[PDB]
Amino acid sequence: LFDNLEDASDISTQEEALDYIGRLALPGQPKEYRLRRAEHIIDNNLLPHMG
Repeated sequence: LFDNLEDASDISTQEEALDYIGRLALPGQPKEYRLRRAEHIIDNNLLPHMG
């Protein structure tokens, strides 16, 4: 895991990853909408059988 860590965990800090997600989701500066879109997506798409 040290590998994966070294390639991405070194480049991406915290909470910015969410930005990269809502990023790919919504192309066009929406700060609010980007973050809330990504947040919406994590909860409503990722293993929704878990919550």
